[PDB]
Amino acid sequence: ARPLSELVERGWAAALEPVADQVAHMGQFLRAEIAAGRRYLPAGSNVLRAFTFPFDNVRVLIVGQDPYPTPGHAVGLSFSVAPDVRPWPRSLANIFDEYTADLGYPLPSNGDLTPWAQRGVLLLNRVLTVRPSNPASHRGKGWEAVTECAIRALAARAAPLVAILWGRDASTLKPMLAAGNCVAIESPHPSPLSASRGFFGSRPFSRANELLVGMGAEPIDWRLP
Ligand SMILES: O=c1[nH]cc(F)c(=O)[nH]1
Ligand SMILES: [Cl-]
Repeated sequence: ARPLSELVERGWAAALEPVADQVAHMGQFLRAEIAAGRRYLPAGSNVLRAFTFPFDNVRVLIVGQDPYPTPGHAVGLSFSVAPDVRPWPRSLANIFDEYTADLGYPLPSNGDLTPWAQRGVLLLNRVLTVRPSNPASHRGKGWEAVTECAIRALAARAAPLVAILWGRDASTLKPMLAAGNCVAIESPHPSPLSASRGFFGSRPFSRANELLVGMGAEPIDWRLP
């Protein structure tokens, strides 16, 4: 029970100012969900976690759909799990197969993507909560304006940005991001169902670095332990 500035990093609090009202609304929605006896993921204190790393250092945004639907998996950073979670969700296993294929680094030891978030990657979902076992259950309930505002804010900075958009809902952001300082990469989602359609082979990590370097920005260090 805090205002924006307390929920997110200082730069993000400034960026998300237009949606402070909407964030408060979403808190009221989630309260109502609990009152009704429906659950949501991730934990309340993690819902805005992706915005707890500096808005200024963001260079890449990875965007997915909505949080993992299995309790114990979603932690407020898209695609990430806690470092003691295994087996990994299949989407993450597929992401890590593409990581090794693209970059040649060893398979990660765990599924925690916190290093990426600490290095300038925004790990966003288009929708920031979900009911358990019910993927896409909070689509259309008010998060989209919040995540739109985030993206537009990033795209408005006088800095290079690369977006990696995984799946259909993320793909909706592409036109928003398209001024000349912003470059979006789009592919099918890494989940098993969709990955065969073009996630594998997409080389998003090396491509995003080629793009950053070509715009004069530092590349991302993608290495995971
Ligand atoms: O954070 C997420 N986990 C799983 C997904 F499939 C997705 O889109 N985002
Ligand atoms: Cl529920």
